[PDB]
Amino acid sequence: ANPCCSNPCQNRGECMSTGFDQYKCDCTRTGFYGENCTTPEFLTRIKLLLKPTPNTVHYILTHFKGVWNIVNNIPFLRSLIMKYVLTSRSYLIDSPPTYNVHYGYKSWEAFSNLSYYTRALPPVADDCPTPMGVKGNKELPDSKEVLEKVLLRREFIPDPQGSNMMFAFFAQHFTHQFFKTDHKRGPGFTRGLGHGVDLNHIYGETLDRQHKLRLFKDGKLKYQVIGGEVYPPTVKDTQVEMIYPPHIPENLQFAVGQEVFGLVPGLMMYATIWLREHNRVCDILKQEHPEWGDEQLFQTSRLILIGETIKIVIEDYVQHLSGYHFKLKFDPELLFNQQFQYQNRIASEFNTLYHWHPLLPDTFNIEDQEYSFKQFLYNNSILLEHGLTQFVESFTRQIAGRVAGGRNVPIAVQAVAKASIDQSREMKYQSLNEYRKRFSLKPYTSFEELTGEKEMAAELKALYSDIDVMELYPALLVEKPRPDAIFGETMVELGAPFSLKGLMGNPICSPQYWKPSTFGGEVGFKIINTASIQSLICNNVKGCPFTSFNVQ
Amino acid sequence: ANPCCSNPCQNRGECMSTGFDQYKCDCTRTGFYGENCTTPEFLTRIKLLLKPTPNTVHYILTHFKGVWNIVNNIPFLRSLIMKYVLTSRSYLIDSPPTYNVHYGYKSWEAFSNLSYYTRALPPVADDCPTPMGVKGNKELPDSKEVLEKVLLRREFIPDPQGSNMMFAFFAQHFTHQFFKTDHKRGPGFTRGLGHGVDLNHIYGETLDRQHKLRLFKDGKLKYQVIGGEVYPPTVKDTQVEMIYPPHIPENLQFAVGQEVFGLVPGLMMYATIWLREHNRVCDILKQEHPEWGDEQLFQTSRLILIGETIKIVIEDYVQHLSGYHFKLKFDPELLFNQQFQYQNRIASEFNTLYHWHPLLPDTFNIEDQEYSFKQFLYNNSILLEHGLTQFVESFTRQIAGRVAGGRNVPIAVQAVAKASIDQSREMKYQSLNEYRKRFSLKPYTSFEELTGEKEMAAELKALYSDIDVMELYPALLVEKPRPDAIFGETMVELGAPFSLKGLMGNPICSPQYWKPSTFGGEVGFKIINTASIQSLICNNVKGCPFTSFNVQ
Ligand code: HEM
Ligand code: HEM
Ligand SMILES: *[C@@H]1O[C@H](CO)[C@@H](O[C@@H]2O[C@H](CO)[C@@H](O)[C@H](O)[C@H]2NC(C)=O)[C@H](O)[C@H]1NC(C)=O
Ligand SMILES: *[C@@H]1O[C@H](CO)[C@@H](O[C@@H]2O[C@H](CO)[C@@H](O)[C@H](O)[C@H]2NC(C)=O)[C@H](O)[C@H]1NC(C)=O
Ligand SMILES: CC(C)COc1c(Cl)cc2c(c1Cl)O[C@@H](C(F)(F)F)C(C(=O)O)=C2
Ligand SMILES: CC(C)COc1c(Cl)cc2c(c1Cl)O[C@@H](C(F)(F)F)C(C(=O)O)=C2
Ligand SMILES: CCCCCCCCO[C@@H]1O[C@H](CO)[C@@H](O)[C@H](O)[C@H]1O
Ligand SMILES: *[C@@H]1O[C@H](CO)[C@@H](O)[C@H](O)[C@H]1NC(C)=O
Ligand SMILES: *[C@@H]1O[C@H](CO)[C@@H](O)[C@H](O)[C@H]1NC(C)=O
Repeated sequence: ANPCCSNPCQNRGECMSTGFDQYKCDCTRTGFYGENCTTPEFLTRIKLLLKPTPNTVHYILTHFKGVWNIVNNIPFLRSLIMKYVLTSRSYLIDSPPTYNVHYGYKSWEAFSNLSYYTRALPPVADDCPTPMGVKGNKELPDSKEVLEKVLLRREFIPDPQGSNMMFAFFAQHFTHQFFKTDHKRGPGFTRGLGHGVDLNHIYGETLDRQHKLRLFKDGKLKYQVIGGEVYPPTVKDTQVEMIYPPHIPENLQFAVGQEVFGLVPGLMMYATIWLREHNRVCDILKQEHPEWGDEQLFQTSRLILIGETIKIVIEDYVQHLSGYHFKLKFDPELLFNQQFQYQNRIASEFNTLYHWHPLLPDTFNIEDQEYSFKQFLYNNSILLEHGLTQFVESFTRQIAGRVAGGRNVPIAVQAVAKASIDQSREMKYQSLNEYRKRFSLKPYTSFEELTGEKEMAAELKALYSDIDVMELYPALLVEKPRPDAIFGETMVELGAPFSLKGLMGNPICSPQYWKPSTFGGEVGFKIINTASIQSLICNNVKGCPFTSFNVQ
Repeated sequence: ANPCCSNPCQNRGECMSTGFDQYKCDCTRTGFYGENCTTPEFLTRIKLLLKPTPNTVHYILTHFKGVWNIVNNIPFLRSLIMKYVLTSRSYLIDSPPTYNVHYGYKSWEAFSNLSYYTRALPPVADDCPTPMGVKGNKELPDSKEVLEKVLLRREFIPDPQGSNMMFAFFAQHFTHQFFKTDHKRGPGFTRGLGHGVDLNHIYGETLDRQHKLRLFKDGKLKYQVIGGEVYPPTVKDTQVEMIYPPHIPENLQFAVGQEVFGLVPGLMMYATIWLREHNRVCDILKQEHPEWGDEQLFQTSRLILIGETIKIVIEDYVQHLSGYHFKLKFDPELLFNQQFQYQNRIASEFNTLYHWHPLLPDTFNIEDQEYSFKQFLYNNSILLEHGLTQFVESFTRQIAGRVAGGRNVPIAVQAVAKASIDQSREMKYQSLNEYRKRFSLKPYTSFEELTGEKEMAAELKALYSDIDVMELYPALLVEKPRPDAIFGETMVELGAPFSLKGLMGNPICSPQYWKPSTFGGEVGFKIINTASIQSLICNNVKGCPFTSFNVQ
């Protein structure tokens, strides 16, 4: 009965009920006017005629390698291009943030309460006749049916971009500092109150936890030595809370910032590497600053490791995921003459789209061995047995799975894919197509257009009946990929805005933070500005093994 | 010890030790270079020649009323001037914030921990030889001596700008939503985690307190009716905690957003007015929106009151306080094509400069009664006896004290004035002249330049010896006022940047919030954009008594 249930306002206009069964669209600064904000203003008409499609842009960015080679070596051109991607991407995000799972209208509660994930689109009102608003049936199709018919792996589909397991575990490790759903509260709530790249997954969310992880000598984090190699310390040494099944022996209960990182040896690999990187940066800072005390060594190192992280995420991780020949750049100076909000609130939909469980192989391959899921999970003896070097060498060789294209979620994790479907519904997400318009994409007109084939498309039609009723999460995993690419259109177009805002929103990117003295001088500043996935592994893993995010 | 103890880096350069006995300045984006950032850039030399002093500017803005009359009646110019004041003042504030009482260098802890007040200048480090760095004696002069010789009132000195008790109590009430020192932790800590104009003093800091204060019908706040007049509910009725001495009867224990507001009838006056205003806007929104539930009516009203609050503070309060003939304007649209961070962190120094107790008279005059402090404190009987209409009429007629100029702190509050001095020192504040530099002011070269007279200057010179050792807080209350002004230069030049950033940094001012739909349509939007202290009183106080921030 809520008259805004049909989601009638278009082009980012805001709907508001003006009576028990009438509505009004606020078209302020949409660039359109009219009842539904669909009548464009002159300048908008021109802008929309000169805007190429995302797929048009993807082609140009993934072809003409010789030209981009030249462009990449003309700094002012490279800077101009990257400046434009940063600002044009980021305008797609609401900042300061607006809606959440409980608020489909702006409120001081939705603004102020940091425990919520925010919402790119408001939730469908409780009193709407259907789950998606007014379209479709009274109930969405059975999530188990959806799961089994179009999401579950039959045969492993390797990523055509050649993403490796160093990449898969990096994505998991990196994102789990800002994806930390509070299950005590509900799926639309977070325990990552920093809402960004604060490295709480290394240092801990709270000061108490951080202080138990710290050595209070030379700015360092506690560690232990086992077989001559540096690993994180134990729960017994540090007294910090971790999630471990009851049978894990005390000596293998490792303590790190993130409480769930001891449950996957690939996560524990990165926790070790970064802890190692933190202590290494303390030694460099102490060399430069014998006057400095423990506190400042610790704090400055943390700032540097945050910079290293954003640097690597942009120039290696996103570089690889995008497939672009254009050389992406981490340079905060790009935004200083530009309008940008140095803040971020993590979006629920960003959490949802980052569920890339199809990346996971059917087995994990370290040296001679091939480990099943049951063997791999909660099992840090494997890390100790093989060591980091072999972990890196092995995971650099092992191909990850393709994410879009359908039917490639491993069964070992099928409950996690079911919960993604079920919790999107619980949180009253709007439909795939509503989210496509939200990020200026053309709605799909059929399931065949979505999938780019006929079989999964036909199964989806039998379940959903109407393309307008298709759900975001399953669409992302079933969408037609770009040519020989890991993702489809929707993943990139919603993902790129959330991601870059979170990276460039950090306070260290603000002009008052982004200078040498923030990071202990030019030596500290250089560490950020020369950081790479290769150098991270080379400085902290014995024998400086080669590494990359793609299978070589 | 620390080589940065002498504050060597000028012009906002940042100082960093580079060894036990050496420093380096980071001159990044200061407009200067050289060892101490004192060598101006070509472009910088030009601006320093063309830039007039704040006093030259103050004269212009407070004279030529005929010329201002015309400017004020030309929308585009008025807007253009107000745009410039906003942007030019806001660039004085670090945003994202930087330092706090425990961190004199940037750290994630000082960024992320919302329980600190931030700092416009870092603290003087613990190992410095003197309180101010290196200058002065090993101890600052006895605070009691400073207080007695130059701060305490002999004879009430009236504000020549004619500020009244309506103004004085608006200031206390408004500011006490964001100045809420957490004495459990210490003077450098706040309970006002919203760090701005969130109206927690009406609605409560925590969800639990808000809920106790809410009626849960039609978006309203609980109230009671005494003698046909609306007042806040009691502690007993709502179980919300208030600070009252034990002898206060239960029927006078009023429960409002801010726990300390029962301490003064003047605060409770405004608490009643604003409670009435919230419930008034609920009625307005209920009329327009019969479809709406209690949550939305409550949330939407709060966003309108925050709007009303910012409107009145700029166009009534700051207008009066500035003494300007130019007509200031609350218009978020002014910043949309400018660079501006929609966030704020409340500074310790802003709290310190806002200790305007010289405003208080020796007795509070209502109707025909002259109440002493003892009689007035924690005495809501006074409010119920006289009523709101009489309070407004009385407080409108009673003049407040001048703040700068010296010797006007009421003796009844001397322990508060001594504390401001003692806490500044505990928080390791830099000197008056450092703060002047920080805010583009010329350092004072004698106590006579500071005071504009000889007697207090000489008292001050015997106590402090060096002008460079002089403290911020006492200086503000002894400073030579502008001609017939309530304040001296330093108060305005530090206070304006902090004030306007807090106002405009609110998210309701951001592009995506500032549209009709946020406030329930044009009718609610209109409530913000026509608000005034007069209309606040007229809509909510019986008989629509005339009011103003100045004596008639
Ligand atoms: C390596 C084996 C992995 C296992 C066993 C695993 C398993 C899980 C589990 C059990 C959950 C919690 C589900 C729930 O409580 O509803 C989860 C959530 C999640 N997974 Fe994975 N996952 C793996 C790898 C990955 C990878 C490579 C990614 C790629 C980024 C990823 C992304 C996510 C995200 C973003 C969440 C939401 C977490 C939160 O919000 O707290 N996972 N996964
Ligand atoms: C009406 C009579 C007033 C009394 C009895 C009074 C008394 C006090 C006291 C006792 C404190 C210390 C609070 C504490 O340490 O917990 C204080 C602080 C303060 N006063 Fe007043 N004051 C009055 C009026 C005003 C006025 C008119 C202003 C002008 C804005 C003002 C501004 C402040 C500020 C900004 C603080 C610091 C608050 C904090 O850090 O939480 N006061 N006052
Ligand atoms: C942020 O929002 C959540 C949801 O309203 C608040 O959590 C609830 O608080 C109430 C009352 O204090 C409890 O009865 C609920 O059980 C809480 N949880 C949930 C899931 O409803 C939370 O307190 C808010 N946080 C802040 C800091 O205001
Ligand atoms: C912000 O900083 C303060 C001060 O460091 C923290 O307050 C202290 O917390 C510890 C517990 O970890 C106590 O032992 C102290 O007594 C606390 N108070 C003070 C005044 O030191 C506070 O925990 C921090 N807040 C956050 C969110 O980290
Ligand atoms: C979570 C995933 C989707 C994010 O990883 C990506 C991917 Cl896969 C693509 C782009 C992107 C990011 Cl961040 O951001 C930008 C880029 F690469 F140019 F910076 C972009 C563009 O075309 O503007 C495309
Ligand atoms: C906390 C107190 C000090 C704030 O009250 C003031 C005062 Cl007293 C003066 C100005 C000011 C504010 Cl806010 O801000 C601006 C104004 F008036 F133009 F908006 C200003 C200017 O010259 O730019 C001067
Ligand atoms: C009483 C009108 C003249 C004011 C003179 C102020 C000089 C400071 O005198 C001080 O006054 C304080 C408050 O009364 C007392 O507590 C101190 O004992 C006294 O030294
Ligand atoms: C874990 O791996 C180690 C080393 O291979 C070994 O103790 C055991 O086979 C594994 N445990 C489980 C439960 O698979
Ligand atoms: C409070 O004010 C009343 C008038 O309402 C007055 O009669 C009374 O004596 C005052 N109380 C105290 C404790 O001074």
